[PDB]
Amino acid sequence: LTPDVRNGIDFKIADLSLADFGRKELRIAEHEMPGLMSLRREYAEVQPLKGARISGSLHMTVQTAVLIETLTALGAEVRWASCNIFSTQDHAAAAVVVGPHGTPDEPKGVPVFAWKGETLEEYWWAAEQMLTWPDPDKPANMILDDGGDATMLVLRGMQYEKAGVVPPAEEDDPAEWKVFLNLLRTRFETDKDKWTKIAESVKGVTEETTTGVLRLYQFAAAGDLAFPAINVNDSVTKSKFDNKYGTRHSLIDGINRGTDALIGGKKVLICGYGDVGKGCAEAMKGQGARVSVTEIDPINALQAMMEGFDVVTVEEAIGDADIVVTATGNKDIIMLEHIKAMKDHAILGNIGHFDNEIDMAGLERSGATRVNVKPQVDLWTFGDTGRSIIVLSEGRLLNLGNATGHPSFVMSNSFANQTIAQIELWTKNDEYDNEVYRLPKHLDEKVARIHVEALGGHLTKLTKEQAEYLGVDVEGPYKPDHYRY
Amino acid sequence: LTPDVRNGIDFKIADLSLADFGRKELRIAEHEMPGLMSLRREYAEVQPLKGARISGSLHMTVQTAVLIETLTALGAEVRWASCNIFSTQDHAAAAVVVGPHGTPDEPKGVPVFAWKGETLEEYWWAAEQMLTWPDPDKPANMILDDGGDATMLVLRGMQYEKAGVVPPAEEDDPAEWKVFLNLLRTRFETDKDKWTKIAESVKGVTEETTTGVLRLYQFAAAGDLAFPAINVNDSVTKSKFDNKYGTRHSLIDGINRGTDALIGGKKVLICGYGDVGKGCAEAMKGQGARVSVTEIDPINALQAMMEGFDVVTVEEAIGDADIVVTATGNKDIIMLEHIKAMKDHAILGNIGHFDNEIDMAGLERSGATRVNVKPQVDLWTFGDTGRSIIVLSEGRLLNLGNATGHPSFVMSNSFANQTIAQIELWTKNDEYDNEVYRLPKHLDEKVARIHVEALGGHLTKLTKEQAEYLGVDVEGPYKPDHYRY
Amino acid sequence: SLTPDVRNGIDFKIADLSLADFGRKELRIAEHEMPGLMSLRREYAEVQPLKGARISGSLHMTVQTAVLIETLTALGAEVRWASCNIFSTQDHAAAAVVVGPHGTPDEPKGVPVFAWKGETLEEYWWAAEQMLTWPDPDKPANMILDDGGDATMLVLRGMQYEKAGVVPPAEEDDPAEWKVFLNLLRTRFETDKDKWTKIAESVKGVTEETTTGVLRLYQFAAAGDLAFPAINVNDSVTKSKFDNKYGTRHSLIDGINRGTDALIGGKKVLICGYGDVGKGCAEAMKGQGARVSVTEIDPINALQAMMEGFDVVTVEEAIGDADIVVTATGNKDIIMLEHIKAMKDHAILGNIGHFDNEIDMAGLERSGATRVNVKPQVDLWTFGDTGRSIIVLSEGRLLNLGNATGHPSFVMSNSFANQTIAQIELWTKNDEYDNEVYRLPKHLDEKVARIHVEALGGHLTKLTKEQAEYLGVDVEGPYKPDHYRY
Amino acid sequence: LTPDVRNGIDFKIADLSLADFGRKELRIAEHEMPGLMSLRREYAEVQPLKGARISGSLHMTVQTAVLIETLTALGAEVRWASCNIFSTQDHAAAAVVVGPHGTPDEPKGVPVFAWKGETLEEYWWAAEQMLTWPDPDKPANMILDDGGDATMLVLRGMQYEKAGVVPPAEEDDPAEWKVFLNLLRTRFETDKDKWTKIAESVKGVTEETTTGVLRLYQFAAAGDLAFPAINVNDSVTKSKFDNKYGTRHSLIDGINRGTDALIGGKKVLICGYGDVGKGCAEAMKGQGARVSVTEIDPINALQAMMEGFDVVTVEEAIGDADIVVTATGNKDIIMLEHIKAMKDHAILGNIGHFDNEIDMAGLERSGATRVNVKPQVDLWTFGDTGRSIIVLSEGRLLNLGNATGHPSFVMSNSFANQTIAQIELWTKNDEYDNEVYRLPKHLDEKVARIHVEALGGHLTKLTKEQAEYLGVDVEGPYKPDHYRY
Ligand SMILES: NC(=O)c1ccc[n+]([C@@H]2O[C@H](COP(=O)([O-])OP(=O)(O)OC[C@H]3O[C@@H](n4cnc5c(N)ncnc54)[C@H](O)[C@@H]3O)[C@@H](O)[C@H]2O)c1
Ligand SMILES: NC(=O)c1ccc[n+]([C@@H]2O[C@H](COP(=O)([O-])OP(=O)(O)OC[C@H]3O[C@@H](n4cnc5c(N)ncnc54)[C@H](O)[C@@H]3O)[C@@H](O)[C@H]2O)c1
Repeated sequence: LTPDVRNGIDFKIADLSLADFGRKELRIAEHEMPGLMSLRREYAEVQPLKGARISGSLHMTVQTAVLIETLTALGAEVRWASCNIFSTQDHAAAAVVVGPHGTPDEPKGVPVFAWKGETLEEYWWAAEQMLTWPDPDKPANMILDDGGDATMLVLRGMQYEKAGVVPPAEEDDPAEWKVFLNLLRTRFETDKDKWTKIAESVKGVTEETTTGVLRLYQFAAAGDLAFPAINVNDSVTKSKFDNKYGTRHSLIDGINRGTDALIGGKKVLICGYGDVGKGCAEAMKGQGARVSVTEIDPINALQAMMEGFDVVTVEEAIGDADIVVTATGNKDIIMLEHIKAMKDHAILGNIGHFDNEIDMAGLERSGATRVNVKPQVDLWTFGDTGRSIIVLSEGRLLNLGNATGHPSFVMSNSFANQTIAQIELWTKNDEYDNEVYRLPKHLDEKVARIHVEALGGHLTKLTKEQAEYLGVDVEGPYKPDHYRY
Repeated sequence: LTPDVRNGIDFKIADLSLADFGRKELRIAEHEMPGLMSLRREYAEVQPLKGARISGSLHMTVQTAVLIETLTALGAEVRWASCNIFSTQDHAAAAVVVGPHGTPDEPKGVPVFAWKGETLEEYWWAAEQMLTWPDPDKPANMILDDGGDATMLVLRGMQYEKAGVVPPAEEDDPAEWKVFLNLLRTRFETDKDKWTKIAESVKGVTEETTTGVLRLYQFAAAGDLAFPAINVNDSVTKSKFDNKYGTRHSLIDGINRGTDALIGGKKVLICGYGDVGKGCAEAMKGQGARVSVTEIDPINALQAMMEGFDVVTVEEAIGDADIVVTATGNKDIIMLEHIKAMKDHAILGNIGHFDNEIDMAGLERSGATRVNVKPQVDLWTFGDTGRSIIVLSEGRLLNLGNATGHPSFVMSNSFANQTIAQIELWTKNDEYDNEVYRLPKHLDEKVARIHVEALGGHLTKLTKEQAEYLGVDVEGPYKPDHYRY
Repeated sequence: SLTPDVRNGIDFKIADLSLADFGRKELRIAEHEMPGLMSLRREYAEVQPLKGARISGSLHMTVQTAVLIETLTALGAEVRWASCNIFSTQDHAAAAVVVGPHGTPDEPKGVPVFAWKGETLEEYWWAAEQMLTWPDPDKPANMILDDGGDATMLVLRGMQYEKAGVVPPAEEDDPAEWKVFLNLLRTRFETDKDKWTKIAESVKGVTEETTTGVLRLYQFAAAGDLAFPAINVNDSVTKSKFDNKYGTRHSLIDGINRGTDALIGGKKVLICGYGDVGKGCAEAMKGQGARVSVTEIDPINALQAMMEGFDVVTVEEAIGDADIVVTATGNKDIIMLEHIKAMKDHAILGNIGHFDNEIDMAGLERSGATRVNVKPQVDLWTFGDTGRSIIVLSEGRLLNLGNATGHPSFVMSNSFANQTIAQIELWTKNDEYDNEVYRLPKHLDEKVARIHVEALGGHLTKLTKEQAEYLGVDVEGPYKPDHYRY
Repeated sequence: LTPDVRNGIDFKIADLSLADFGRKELRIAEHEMPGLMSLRREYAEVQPLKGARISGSLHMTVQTAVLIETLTALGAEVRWASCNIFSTQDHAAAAVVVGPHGTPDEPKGVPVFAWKGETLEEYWWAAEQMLTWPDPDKPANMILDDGGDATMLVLRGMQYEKAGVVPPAEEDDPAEWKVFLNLLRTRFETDKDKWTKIAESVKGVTEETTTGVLRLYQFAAAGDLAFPAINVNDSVTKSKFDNKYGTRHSLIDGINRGTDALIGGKKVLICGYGDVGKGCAEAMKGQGARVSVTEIDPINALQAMMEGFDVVTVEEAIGDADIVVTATGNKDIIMLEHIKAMKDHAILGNIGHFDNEIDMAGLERSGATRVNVKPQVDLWTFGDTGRSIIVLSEGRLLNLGNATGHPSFVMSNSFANQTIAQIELWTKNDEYDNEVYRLPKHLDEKVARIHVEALGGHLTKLTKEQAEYLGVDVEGPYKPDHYRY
């Protein structure tokens, strides 16, 4: 694996001739992304990001394209990789590399290292390409991360440099841990302070997802978070909309492309009843399913029951579930003993961030046979029972891998939050300690207001007398810091 | 255009080498179509359809492939074509020509003339193939229709022969009407009684949708119904299930693939509140759209309202609609006036059985400029306003054009009913006069019973005093003839 | 001895006539919510289509019924009225009907009414005979307006025993209402001999409002026993697809909220039956956050319950887990004593069918379980052997009208428009009807539906000349074939 | 007005003979209130509240009665008054004064000063009764508040005492403001530090509603909150269940009792989209209504739109609404002006905490005539238009004025949180300063867990390795502090 170069842009993607079809959907997506457009207009002259060099780990989709060309429209230089092996949309990747005014032959866009259907080896390769800038004296000075793989690579790789050695891996280290480490080990043979120099260059990380943000909270508590981080996941306009309303749209997209299995009349098991779970269950309900949920949190559980859902354990429900979805951000939800209890031709998929919510490592060692139906749809048969399980996306996130992820309108919230967070960490950089921060409420409202307008919502303006009575400014913020919406 | 023959089988399709992919999904499909699988088992011995030569005009999909292969398992010969130029699933076309035990080099299935993306001319050519059996002495003897296109062809065809002329088409007749006429006319040159003979030979037609059944009721009212017809659309297990629940599923699949636009938050306009309209609104609603309905029938109108929908006219509503779907079975729902009024990048599609629900002819002659984004998605632009519209499937049923149609489990009801009507008309032709029939309630109940059973429902059994209180047999039909479900 | 009251020439038996002014206020509000009936008063005001009609009505004595009663009188008809349930009467509504739009309690101008909330079985049948029995033996009732067939049954059985020349004895183990019904007939026979025979001869037609009563008319007609014409009012599309469904969706949870104040959200709800009423039931409970399961004997209804997100289960497997149990079948013997004894502590048990035989009320009353009345129509039963108590609504009689008010005015507007349309048809075109069971014609259902679309603010599209041609329909309707199921 | 006494207990209630009906519904409520019931068992022997003298201002309902008897079962002494003029359940007041073991003759319960249909004069007299403990050396040491009127009475009272003047009222002050001061000024003529000594005696207040809480925030802000407060409202188990799921149940109850107008098919207008408004909107949706929402907060607005609801202004939507419901906790939502614009027989009510969301004061001055239909249902007519409006509960909260408020199972959450806040503020009292606190997550989850098992919900237990993965204890808390559920 070696990068390609064309008119001064280095990259690796499926197919550069997909740019026209890429660019077509870019423009449509832009009508569906008023958050990002409004920010381009608000920030064109200002150039808030001049001097920013952004390293991005984020699903290389159409919506991430519009995100990228917003970031560059505010002065940033970017380099990009997907944060999932299947989530790349090749046509969006190509329009990124070509740019709005370039061609396949003479691309005038940004470096992108991503294509749909990476191996774990090429993924980690593309991840290192995105963090590695041409001139050794101006490395990445900023990170846009989703999952924390960009962040994790930087900080473990500094830890290994500062310790002196990149460690061995045993056996029951995941196949990815090997690959991950393999990358850093070889890197060390030739380069003794690569990551350390990146880590002091980087002003901040902004992190998109619940999981990445969890990893962030564990670096801060170790003492190992080297630069500030905005938790973008926990914008109100991120979680309460993307995680939930995004998934309500995209779960069922993922399952329809995978399987064309009817949803109505079916027993559907959702594991997890957070924002993602709530989105899944709502979607399944709307479609006529008989939805049951799992949960470890008594509160989240009380909500599911108040929404008409049984609250049940995997063990109790698994043998009779027609569709099983894991949505927990946790590992070990569907183990092999579960998969063997499942019914013939039941569907099994994961919509959390990682491929370990489902025992894929166990299923591959089990003596089941895999028959590939088509991209990202696999049919697994146990010979002892005769029963087959349809597995979506090798247990990686079915929505981004079997479909196209959330809709443009949803990501317009998420990526508008992401843009803002980068501006703030870049322009107001000494205003931050080495901690996880969340955006101010005024800015959450800013973003919400763009989409209410875009949708045709008519807001009531508080009178002077009304805002004295509520103790708030007419123009926001409207709620206490602990308001949960 | 001429047939391909390979191993004694004529056919014309996209690509024969897709038979294994088709086969895999067909086999998956059999696990989701207990209705068809169960009639295969019941009637394997009997071979109820021996001597049948069935010409089938029905969307060449995986679910049809399973119907087709149900009929051949019961001893019928078939010749097949799609009832729509975009509806064919080519991997399934391949699967049926190859057969369950053939390969592409040695195919062992049946004649299929169908591919996704036919032209009108090719559509009519394909259809003639399907109705024209190899042996002049052994013409088609059954028609299995969906939309009445095969029925119309035999009957206008015969009509023109008894007339000794095929009418010249008027200079402003629709493109398809000219094609249709030109096909018949070209044939009257070399074969003067082809269609009359076929019509003498055909013992029955089974009709699967509302539009087509209308046309039967029109041939009958004219005295021009030359054979018995079973109205399969209006089996309870068909209309109340396929038309409603099918659409609830396949509509948003159609939209997610064609456009990937967020439904939640959007103003959705659904023209028509028949079963298909009911299904669309249910679908949109569950997904968070703000749904308004149009209707001409105050009964269906009041139902919408009672379901939480504004009942509005296209004129008052079109300006505001983010997504516009026609679901009427009628022509001229959305004229060029209406399209020129839609907001920028609004979406327009038709899920009714033909493409005159939208004014595609007016849109094609308008002067607007077309840009194909990808198959079955076109962005139309008007110079005088600068507004562009996303048109799905060129006004053709969008669930099948832009997606896969209804799921297997749904189609199992419809096709079990079609299978049953085929058997009835074939084995008992004498019991039927030249009229349009519906199947007895007890058969509808049979099909229902199989699917409840498949999903895990537990039916209650009437005691003897109960059954006598209700005036019904414990097993027997359970509801009066006028019962509306 | 129960005897009627007479004030100002108007005989009646009701709770309290001082309730008229209240009743009247609510009736007036109710007219705003019943455009169906209101438009019918307007359209038929000078044609007086019901002059000479003497209508005996057996239908819940509610605010909505009162508006129907006065629609019929606005149109020339005379009436005598009883409720078709011992708990369904709204006493202030009863009051206002006897008083009239312009009467007072001391100077009543209304019509005869025999109904109060909390009747006994014997009072119910007495009230029923009072309603059926017009003042002049030479001017008997000539029309029946029925809900559940009790009037029609009283007459048709009443005549069939006369002829038989005697009224049977009842068995040790006959239902208590049967012994009562029989004792009424047998007692009148000792004095009168052709009372019901002459009445059944006088009646020009019956209009039946509900599913249960229509089964009974099908069962009279099949036996050669239907002796005047019938219109099945239930199977108007505007009736069944609207009242039975959307109506029950309103009034089911009303009944439960009044009866119990139990949170519906998070609870397991067993709905027996998935006809239009079961569908209304499950809809209503689903939207309140309930965990809904359904029982059914019919695979079509059952396949719909499943496609709507509901398990289809037997009472046997379901009963131990359900927090609220609602019967909605039209059938007998749905929740037996073994079933009730299996219910969890303080689960709620309700019937929303037309008769109380859906729940084993006789069985439970002879079980040995102790009864404590909580309040009007909420009773708490205790089994000594398990220590479990169950909350029984309306002593097993329809719970929406027993524990609440029934369906809203807007919903009844549709049903009552249809019945009013039927009465007029059967009265003025009596000639063309045979002694069969009839349904209204589509254009009339459409008429009803249109008033209500109009009232609600909805805009109907009008077919062009080409669309109507293309569909083979007149522009002005009817819009659908005869078998169309909506 | 002077209180009654009987067997040592002073009270002013409607009718003591209602105690039997009172007590039967109490025992049924207890089966619907596992939170309260688990706290009676947990804390029976520990007697945590001994020495607590709790002044209760909260809706005198069946549910509040099971709360009270939990408090007394835990050692507290209490005096009670309702916090709304119509919300008292006369028979719950009775069973409370009688106790489980007394008779109407010899009551063995607690002091209550509450009945349905108090005048403003009577409401305030009763609040003072409730706060004025019989021994001067043992005044109130605890307040349990809903709406902040008890808190207001105590801290304004004291403030006027420290200033030597209860300030003369202005000729057209809100009628309620005049009654407030008349009560103070009159006590002040004879008692110059009644409230000062009461404020110095109260160790803390536990506040139950969003609106009470607001006021608490405006005491702290001014430096005037002279004891610790607990925000009970903002336990997850309170706001996300009571405000939301409570209202979903009770809104429609109050409407059905008051009016028995069909909800399906009607245009409903919900002002405000917080927890209450989401509750209302949810409820009206399920019943079939064509619901529109008003809002000032774009985040809340974007939720309503994602949820199938137009966001609109009163002005735009008022002439067309069938049912208008304000859920804002703000003032001046519906003015006389909007009221005059309402359609004939439109229904109008308020479900926020005070009456002034609707311009009641201006309605009464308008020249509209009031006809009382029955308790809490009034018909108002404008002679100049001839149109009438049904106003519910004189614009006081309609669920508790026209019905019975939230059901037992919902209030089991609120009142378990309340009982816990009372234990904590009382037993661990020194650990608290004169600020507004919120209970710790682990306590919320504790309350949630009781109700989930009561409902038959089966929680999943995290493995050691699962807990370690998430960095949480197997027994919780499971979420960070900013988690919004
Ligand atoms: N695409 C699919 O997967 C699928 C499935 C089933 C049926 N269909 C096709 O769907 C169409 C509708 O079928 P259906 O079973 O719902 O029919 P339907 O007869 O049940 O309802 C169509 C409704 O549209 C209303 N309508 C007619 N003209 C109108 C106008 N100008 N404006 C607004 N409303 C109008 C009618 O009153 C009618 O109720 C038919 O062509 C049918 O063949 C498609
Ligand atoms: N309370 C009301 O306001 C109200 C309103 C309308 C009708 N009703 C009454 O409700 C009843 C139902 O009316 P409907 O129109 O829904 O009837 P329906 O005939 O449309 O449905 C009743 C259902 O009960 C099912 N059933 C029969 N026996 C069964 C059993 N043992 N277990 C489970 N299901 C069984 C049948 O399959 C049927 O579909 C009738 O008695 C009618 O008079 C009451």
